[PDB]
Amino acid sequence: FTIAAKHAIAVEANTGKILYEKDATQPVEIASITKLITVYLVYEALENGSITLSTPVDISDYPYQLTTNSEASNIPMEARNYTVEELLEATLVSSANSAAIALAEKIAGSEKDFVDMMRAKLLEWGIQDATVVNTTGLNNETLGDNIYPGSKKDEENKLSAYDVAIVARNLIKKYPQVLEITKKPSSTFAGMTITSTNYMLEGMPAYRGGFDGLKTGTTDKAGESFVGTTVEKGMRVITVVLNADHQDNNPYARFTATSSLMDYISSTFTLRKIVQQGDAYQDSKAPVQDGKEDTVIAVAPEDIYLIERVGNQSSQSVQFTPDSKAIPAPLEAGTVVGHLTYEDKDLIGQGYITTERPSFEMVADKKIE
Repeated sequence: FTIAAKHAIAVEANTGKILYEKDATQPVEIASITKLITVYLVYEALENGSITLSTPVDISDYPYQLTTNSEASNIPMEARNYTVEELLEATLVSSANSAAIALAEKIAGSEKDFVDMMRAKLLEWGIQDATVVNTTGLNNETLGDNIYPGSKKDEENKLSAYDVAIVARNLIKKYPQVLEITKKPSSTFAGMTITSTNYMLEGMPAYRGGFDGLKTGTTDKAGESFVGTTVEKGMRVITVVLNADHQDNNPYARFTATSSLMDYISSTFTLRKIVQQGDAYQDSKAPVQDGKEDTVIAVAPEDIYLIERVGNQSSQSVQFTPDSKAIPAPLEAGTVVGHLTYEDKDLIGQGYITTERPSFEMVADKKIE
């Protein structure tokens, strides 16, 4: 299998395990996919409390004018003051650039400061090959004089599909709420109706059962790009397709390509349940040094699944409970007492988009002393 896109990568959301890749490390233009990094700082400000969903946000000259004549996906904002939630919805659903900019100025005072924030955030995540000059994903030539100091006039943000995967993963894992927005095939923006650019959602042309994200992006340099997330066959997959080959008879090539990528993933990988909730994966105990002494049976207290290729000579060694060494009492039933780690030997690409390999907590199913 090969994808009809210049660059792409697919990962299982939870573990960040790589399922498919094609030139996933070369930084390239990502257009509006940029708004994901943007939206992460917004939720982080909502969480910190500095802003709230109903907080009124002014819309300055720069973002406001950008909407009267800038063939930049936007929506009327003649009231120049909208809710954080309203802009958030406008940003993720319609890719409105003035929505993005507005939120940025609200959070950092200026798009520039906001960019420094997104540059810092990326470095936190271990992404050190990114190029961020704006919060929208547009090309600077579209921003005239409102470009980052030092940036070139035709510069564009750049991230690798690998990098994007990380971003998408961190966002979904830390702020699952975002899905309640990207999910909507249409919403309301202070009265008028906005339409999603994601055509794989409910009631849309390129619908594919399970989808509910994440962000499209199109630019001459970025091509037809789309970050999509979905739950297929019980597994959450994050998809990044960024530069779908342009097909003349299919405006939805980026989604077709994504749908194509998922047919591969679902027929190639599956989630085999290894441990049942309440049970123990190898009469598996963890030390306590005060009461009973021998055992706590450390047990799964949710069902544990692992990604597995289908067909593979005998299978995986996720045998492994370590404890965390022999601990004091009393030990309450339910407390974490060890971890089951999957020693994955079927690494695709760099294997994982995280330096951590999957480990699931094993709980104590009895009290001691």
